[PDB]
Amino acid sequence: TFMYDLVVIGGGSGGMAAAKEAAKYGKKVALFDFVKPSTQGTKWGLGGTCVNVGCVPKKLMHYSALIASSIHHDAQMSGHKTSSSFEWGKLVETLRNHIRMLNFSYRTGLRVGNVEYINALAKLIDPHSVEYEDNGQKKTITSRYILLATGGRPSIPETVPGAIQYSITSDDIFFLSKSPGKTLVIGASYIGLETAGFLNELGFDTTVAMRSIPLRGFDRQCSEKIVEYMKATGTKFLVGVVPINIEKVNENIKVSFSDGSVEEFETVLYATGRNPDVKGLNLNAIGVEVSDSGKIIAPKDATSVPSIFAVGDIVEGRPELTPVAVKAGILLARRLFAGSNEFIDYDFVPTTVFTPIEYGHVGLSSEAAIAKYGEDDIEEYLSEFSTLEIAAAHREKPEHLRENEMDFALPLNCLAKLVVVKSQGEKVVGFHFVGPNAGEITQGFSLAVKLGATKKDFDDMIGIHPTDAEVFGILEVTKRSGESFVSSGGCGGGKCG
Amino acid sequence: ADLTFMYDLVVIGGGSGGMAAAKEAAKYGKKVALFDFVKPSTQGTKWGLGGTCVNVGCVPKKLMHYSALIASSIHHDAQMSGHKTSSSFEWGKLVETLRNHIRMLNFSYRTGLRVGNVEYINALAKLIDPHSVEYEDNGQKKTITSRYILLATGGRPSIPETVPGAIQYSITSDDIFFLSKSPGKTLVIGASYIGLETAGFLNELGFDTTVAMRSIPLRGFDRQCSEKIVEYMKATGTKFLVGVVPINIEKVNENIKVSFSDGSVEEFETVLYATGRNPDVKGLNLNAIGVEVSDSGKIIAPKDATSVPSIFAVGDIVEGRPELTPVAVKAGILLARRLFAGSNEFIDYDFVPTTVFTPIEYGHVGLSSEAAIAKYGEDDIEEYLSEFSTLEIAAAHREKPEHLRENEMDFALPLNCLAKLVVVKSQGEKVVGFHFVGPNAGEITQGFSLAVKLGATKKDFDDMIGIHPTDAEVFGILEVTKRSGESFVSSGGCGGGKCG
Ligand SMILES: Cc1cc2nc3c(=O)[nH]c(=O)nc-3n(C[C@H](O)[C@H](O)[C@H](O)COP(=O)(O)OP(=O)(O)OC[C@H]3O[C@@H](n4cnc5c(N)ncnc54)[C@H](O)[C@@H]3O)c2cc1C
Ligand SMILES: Cc1cc2nc3c(=O)[nH]c(=O)nc-3n(C[C@H](O)[C@H](O)[C@H](O)COP(=O)(O)OP(=O)(O)OC[C@H]3O[C@@H](n4cnc5c(N)ncnc54)[C@H](O)[C@@H]3O)c2cc1C
Repeated sequence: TFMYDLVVIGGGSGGMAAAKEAAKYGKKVALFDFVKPSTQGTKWGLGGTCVNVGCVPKKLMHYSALIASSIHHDAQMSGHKTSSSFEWGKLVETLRNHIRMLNFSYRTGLRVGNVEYINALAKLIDPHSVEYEDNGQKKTITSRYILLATGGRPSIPETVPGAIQYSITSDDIFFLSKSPGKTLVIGASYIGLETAGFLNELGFDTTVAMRSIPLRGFDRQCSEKIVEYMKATGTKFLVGVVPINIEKVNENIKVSFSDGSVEEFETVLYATGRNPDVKGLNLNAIGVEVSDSGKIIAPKDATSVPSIFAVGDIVEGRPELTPVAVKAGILLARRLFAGSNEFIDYDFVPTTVFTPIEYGHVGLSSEAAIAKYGEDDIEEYLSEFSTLEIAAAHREKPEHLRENEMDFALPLNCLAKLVVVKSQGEKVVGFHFVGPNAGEITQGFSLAVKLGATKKDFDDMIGIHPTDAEVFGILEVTKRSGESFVSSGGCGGGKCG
Repeated sequence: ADLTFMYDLVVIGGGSGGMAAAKEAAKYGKKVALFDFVKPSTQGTKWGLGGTCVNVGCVPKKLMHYSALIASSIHHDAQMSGHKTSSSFEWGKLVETLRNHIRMLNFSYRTGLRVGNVEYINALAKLIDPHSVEYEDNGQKKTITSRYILLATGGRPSIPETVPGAIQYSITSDDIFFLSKSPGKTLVIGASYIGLETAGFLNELGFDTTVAMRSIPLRGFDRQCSEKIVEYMKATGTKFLVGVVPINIEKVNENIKVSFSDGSVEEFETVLYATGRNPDVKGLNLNAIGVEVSDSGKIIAPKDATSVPSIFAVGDIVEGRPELTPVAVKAGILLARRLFAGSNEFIDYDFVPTTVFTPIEYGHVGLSSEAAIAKYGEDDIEEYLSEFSTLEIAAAHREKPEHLRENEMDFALPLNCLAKLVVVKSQGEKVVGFHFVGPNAGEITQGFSLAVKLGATKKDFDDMIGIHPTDAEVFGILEVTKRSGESFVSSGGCGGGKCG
């Protein structure tokens, strides 16, 4: 009856994962991926946003930034007097070489996994039919099931003159042929703070235009600590201010702001948000229902058309993360072809923001815990402190950023916080860690929290010394107490005695 | 009864267990004295308050390892990350940074005892009777009496008296962190965690480094993880002499000539014994008081109570518990609460995570493959694993030193990570051992150690959402078993996780 069991539109995190899992059950699977060029003409190989213009290149640029920070702050104190100069084009070559190998690895992975990969834009014709172009000619294939996994693309405001013509996005930043120099980042999203963070660490003059608050939706205390640290290390923030006009003035971009100020930059990067890439799919003619944001309505991965499914960044009401796209794709394949009833538990989706000091969490912010349980049923335990290694190095604020002689130190690099429900025996409902290696620390704690750990389980946990992570075994200061949660000790996360 | 005693608690030893118990006791309004005095090392090194971890253990070790990691990043990663660097190492500068940090910790602990209402006496104490301790103050020996006495004197490095020249010419972990002259070409004797950590950081800092290993690396630890560490250390330039120990150590000019048990001879600038540590209890007068010791010299106190019921012990001197700072600290705190606050709480010794801070680190909790197979039988065990590279490290294409190359193709360091779960099939693949070799292994292991203590199964790991990109996310996607015999090697470049 159908040429295929499953046709996947999109060769990113969710699409590649669903397609390969489906083919393991002996099913006939096709996958389409084609990269429409960015607003500045950037394009790239198979594997989607994470592989090409997301998690992978972002993590490599952050690693370069952490090396720059250790050479500047730490190396001499560790006995390694080091002079260095940064070559943007060399970091870009390293990123491009690594991503080019991943492109080929994913191409081979689909073929070996018995998935037919077609490098073409696909569009829906009917609930069982997909159209694409091959060598001039439009062809149709039929499938029992169709998965939409086309992800998102950066948003640039149409209502700001010159924004679309002169600005770059995350689609362009990792591959720029020339260093960005003096840079404006618009948006205090995780993408904007990560990007501003690594550009400032690499030595670029960096400004963030923040419409309101940093990391809207994340814990306020952790979000503000990140901004405090970024400011102390040289990122400038324009608070409550957005570009209204962008023009080329000689070799620079002249930006006019919503408060009447004007400033020239070499690079202007929009990191405001991402829109789901669905306008080309012909959703309205097929009867696939979309929300007011343009995302697909598919709370259990099933669209309004029962033969059409969706996972990843295009689906309303789920976090835009690689592991959530991957796991949704795999579990969908198992429900379709292996009689699984398994769904992701969306209450336990940990995440990490790779800012100059990183931020990992799972469960509820202080604000969401207070909203759900009430202030009286919540205890917040916290400690702000320095990594042992970093404390010994005596990191100092750049001279130009000091308010006075007293303002010499960087802020403490770590904040550990547990959010607990008193009526459930101080069950942990929120875990928060700001500091180095925050993703590495949060991963295992996120499983402990998912399994129902209480404050008592944390207090009875034997520490690994010396680590930052061991701090979670010895939290005692509460927000309610109003006592100082600052530790000026030098043994790091843990107690030497 | 208590009215006959000057103190509620007298603590002998101002290290991890002693300072923790003393301060916890004083929080309940009890009258507490603490003795600490540092007998100089076999090479005359001495230091301030705070014990082995603060002065000559975890703290200086972690700072030297951080310096080693910086050296490795500059050498292997910086240019690939776009940072063209020139660098040189000054041993004296690293030692100054350690000494400044440790001097501030000495001062901070001195302050913390005073503020915490603990009377600190800088003198050696010894037992007189079950309620009495003696020390010297300005020539004169004084006695103080106490309801309870805590012994927390820790250990000191062991050097074999039966090896001629060993005691005269060798240094130990007591000396290495403060040497006035950089160690140069160095022999480390012992493939203990202390020996491999010390050899690891000296090699990373650029010293010609040899380990003399009597038998196996990291005896008592998982064999597969221990062998992976030695493979990595060899690939980065540490030389291993297997089944060979020094039998003679002699001065020849400015160098130390070492004669080995196999008839080989080699000259070094520095010889460091990292064979083991003996409990420092010989001066406490334990025999006359009736405090029972094992044949190793450790105090018998499985619940912290010695054979004398007014005398307690915690930390490295107690038979049958791990020699770790957090186990000393937690034991001292819980002892103080059981004595003065009606607590019933003891450490659960089944879940004591640890990390070896080798050039690639190794964290674990629960059972090795060997102990799980010994306890449950091979047929009831599954081992799931993945060997792989950290994303950022894979992108850097780290290379072996030229002297270790065997061909055009032999360029790469080994993969830096190994993740392993040891599960019991009959208990629904309950996890009984967690193992991670790689960067940040202590940071990764801490949280997983709580999940394992709470009874996590393979299914709980498989249903855990990963944080991407991390090494730790690999624990959500383990599928290759040892039993399968299939390759557990991943040569992909997305790191711990799958991008699709
Ligand atoms: C700068 C940045 C950093 C990020 N960092 C992280 C991070 O550290 N951790 C993390 O977990 N997540 C991160 N993310 C998010 C992550 O990249 C996404 O959540 C994830 O890639 C979404 O997967 P997906 O399957 O929904 O789609 P994508 O991976 O976006 O793949 C969709 C694919 O479909 C293609 N396509 C679109 N329309 C069609 C069509 N009609 N026919 C054919 N092909 C089509 C696209 O070109 C693309 O290749 C980051 C994102 C960005 C932008
Ligand atoms: C090189 C090295 C690295 C280590 N790394 C780590 C690590 O990374 N993580 C970890 O958890 N553990 C580590 N350890 C172990 C850790 O240092 C110990 O487990 C811990 O310090 C033991 O605490 P304690 O209370 O038993 O005694 P100690 O901390 O050893 O303190 C005992 C104190 O008592 C004093 N003393 C002895 N006799 C007397 C007396 N009669 N009167 C008065 N004072 C006396 C001693 O001088 C000393 O100050 C390491 C050890 C070494 C040697």
